[PDB]
Amino acid sequence: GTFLFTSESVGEGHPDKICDQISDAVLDAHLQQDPDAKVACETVAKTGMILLAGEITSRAAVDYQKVVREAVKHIGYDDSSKGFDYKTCNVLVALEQQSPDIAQGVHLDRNEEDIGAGDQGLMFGYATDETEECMPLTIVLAHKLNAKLAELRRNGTLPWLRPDSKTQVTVQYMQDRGAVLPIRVHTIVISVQHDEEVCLDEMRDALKEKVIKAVVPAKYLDEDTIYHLQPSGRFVIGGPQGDAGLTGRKIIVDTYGGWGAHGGGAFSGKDYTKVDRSAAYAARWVAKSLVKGGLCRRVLVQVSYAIGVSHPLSISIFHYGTSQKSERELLEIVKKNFDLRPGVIVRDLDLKKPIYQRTAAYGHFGRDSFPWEVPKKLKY
Ligand SMILES: C[S@@+](CC[C@H](N)C(=O)[O-])C[C@H]1O[C@@H](n2cnc3c(N)ncnc32)[C@H](O)[C@@H]1O
Ligand SMILES: O=c1oc2cc(O)ccc2s1
Repeated sequence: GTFLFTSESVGEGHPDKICDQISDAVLDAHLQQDPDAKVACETVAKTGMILLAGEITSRAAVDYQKVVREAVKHIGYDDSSKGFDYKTCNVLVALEQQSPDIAQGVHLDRNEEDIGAGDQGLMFGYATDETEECMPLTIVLAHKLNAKLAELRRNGTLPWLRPDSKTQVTVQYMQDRGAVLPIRVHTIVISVQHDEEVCLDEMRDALKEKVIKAVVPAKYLDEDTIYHLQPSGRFVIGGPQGDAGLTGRKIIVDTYGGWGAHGGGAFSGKDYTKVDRSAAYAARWVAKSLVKGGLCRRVLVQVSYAIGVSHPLSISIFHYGTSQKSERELLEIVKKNFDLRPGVIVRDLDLKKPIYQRTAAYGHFGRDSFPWEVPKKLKY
């Protein structure tokens, strides 16, 4: 009855995550001045370069050089010794206005509640009762290991740490009538960029004693737990110098770590009219409301849209057998309690607020009581 499941996470300085954070820093800069800004900002990072490419129609006056460099400074890339420096990197901008064909089909002359979806697509929401925050334990632990590395880098405990990191956690679970119960951590991988002076043995000892032990409860660790710590043996070259980064290349880290399902849409750099973000946040809100409301222990929600059409084209609820109610009854409860038009989701989840850079590392779900993490009281 037992099985293994693995999830990964990455740190703030992983090059794809740098791009997500810059794309959301650009979105927030626009929203601070123009709450109705139409933003579709992609970021690319490679050695010495941040390129912004995409489409923005906004009344805001944004200094892209300052926004980008301040985001890179926050991450910690502040010297050529680390492979990247916010003060001296190249910031290239290839931003145009939003296509007038998209604008006319989606939002021009439309009542806000009746704005069309900004694109077609499918999106999923997922929730599981295995943690209080209703997230899979594998991805929660993977994110916490990266957050711990950033904390020890920033407080000077492990001054040899650099911002680029990856983690991976494999948990052994038991099945329980469709729900899943974590038993133990089977394997942990940690890879983190480091300075040229620290030895491999010091790093491996610190990753076990100051990182893993400070994050994973001992009840999940045993003599058989496998540790792959700095498995490549050397990671001095990192950040965009070691690997090109792009916005929207960590969409599973951003969501459920392989659990549930994904429709393919990236979140970062997009305003609420892009249902890839707003409907995915609403779908998480629905899933978490069903679990916290005691209707099921685990649930997958699918929604889909057509460009220019406000209402979803389809809504589906899958409860893995963890509810006494049928999936059709859960679907009727969802339809009676939620309005998944983007122009209504924006009001319910306050999606014009400039809080998006905060979502762009450590996952968009299970953290900080964001509006989509506060369950809705269901009437039925
Ligand atoms: C291994 S690289 C991807 C493959 C790479 N583009 C290549 O040319 O082979 C992917 C991610 O792994 C991490 N990474 C980079 N250099 C690494 C190293 N020496 N050891 C371990 N992980 C590393 C970084 O987080 C990087 O973004
Ligand atoms: O410190 C952290 O705590 C959590 C909790 C989560 O549920 C997900 C991600 C993180 S990163």
